[PDB]
Amino acid sequence: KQNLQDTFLNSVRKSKTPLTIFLVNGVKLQGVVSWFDNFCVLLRRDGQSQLVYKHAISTIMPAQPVQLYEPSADADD
Amino acid sequence: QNLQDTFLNSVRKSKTPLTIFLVNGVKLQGVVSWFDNFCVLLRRDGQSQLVYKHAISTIMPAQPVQL
Amino acid sequence: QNLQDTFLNSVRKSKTPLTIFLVNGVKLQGVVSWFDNFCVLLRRDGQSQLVYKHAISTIMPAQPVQLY
Amino acid sequence: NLQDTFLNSVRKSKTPLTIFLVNGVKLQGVVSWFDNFCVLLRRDGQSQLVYKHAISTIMPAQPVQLYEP
Amino acid sequence: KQNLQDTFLNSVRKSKTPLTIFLVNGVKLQGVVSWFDNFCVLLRRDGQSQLVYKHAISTIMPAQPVQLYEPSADADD
Amino acid sequence: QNLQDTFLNSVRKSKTPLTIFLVNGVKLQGVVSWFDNFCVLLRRDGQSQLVYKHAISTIMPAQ
Repeated sequence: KQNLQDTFLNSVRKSKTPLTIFLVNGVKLQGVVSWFDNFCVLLRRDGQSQLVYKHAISTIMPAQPVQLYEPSADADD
Repeated sequence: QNLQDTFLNSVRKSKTPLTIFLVNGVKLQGVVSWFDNFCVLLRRDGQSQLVYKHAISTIMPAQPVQL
Repeated sequence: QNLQDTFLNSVRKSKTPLTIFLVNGVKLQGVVSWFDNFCVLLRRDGQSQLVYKHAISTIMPAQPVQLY
Repeated sequence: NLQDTFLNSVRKSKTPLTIFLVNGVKLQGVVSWFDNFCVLLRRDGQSQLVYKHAISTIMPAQPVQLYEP
Repeated sequence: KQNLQDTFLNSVRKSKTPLTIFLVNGVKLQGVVSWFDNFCVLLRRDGQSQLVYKHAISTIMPAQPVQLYEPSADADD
Repeated sequence: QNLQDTFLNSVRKSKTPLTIFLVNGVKLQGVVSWFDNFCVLLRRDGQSQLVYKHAISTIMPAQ
């Protein structure tokens, strides 16, 4: 159904998992994903939410393991 | 409507002061006065410059908004 | 016209002296004489220079431009 | 294609990889999932979404076997 | 007819104008454009030809003034 | 056909050694054994490496 990005982003948003965003320029932002579309992610931190462009993000690391139902390495996609 | 349009229209309609963080580590301050698919018009101290969305990494409003 | 087209066509038709700030911090000065989907022709006096917009951070006019 | 064959191969084989990013930092782990824009790198109990647009190279620790046209 | 990029590249190719291609990472390439497509430019320097990707190009500087037939500032393009 | 396809197929068919310059300054050497729309497969000394075109600045062949 959903791809890898939508599954990952919807999962960490529905579970409100604390995250760490590693921007390509080395800046690190923390918070939770409250909303995302095709080009950006809305990061909520305390009461302040900031828009982060996907094109500026390198990695998104959850603070705790998150259930993504990743495909098994025994069969194809 | 999506998140980016809602966010940008909100911070525009509300004259919200914000901080544009660029991918090169440069910070910009001002108010978004106009935006399209690829850029935004940031006004500060009466001077408005064209900022390209691929140069923007984050947009942080000084006062939060909602939707 | 959209924001980008209105801004670029106005500083072009008006020959507004500009300062293009690149993503690598390099500053370019001149006047836009032509632009398309990806590039911008920056000419300062007798010299031409094709500037790719993906390398542009911000464009700041030397004088405030009335865009309407 | 090449990218899909390579990524599927190192995924199904769970090959230990080293992902070099454009900003120079090095990532170690196994690719468990990938789409058109991102790659899911698993190391220990950690899962890290990595965007393809920020990757420079992907090199496997052990040699990979691919069938080319 | 042609847009700015196609006019610029075809002109410096047809006239074999010596160029200085500035990359985003600060390094400067010199030579003559012998061929180009939507994403790449083949720069020739002596008898060496190297593929230059447009996504790494910041500016392109011709060594001499080049005729481009730019639009007049008095009318709309 | 297109320049990039012609250039890449040429150095692949002839197995010409080349130097891949990345946008972060790193230099890679090897032979292109396979490529698609977004990546190339650079092989050197039996080790194959998936290189993303969007990270490449220039490709200079040795010959």
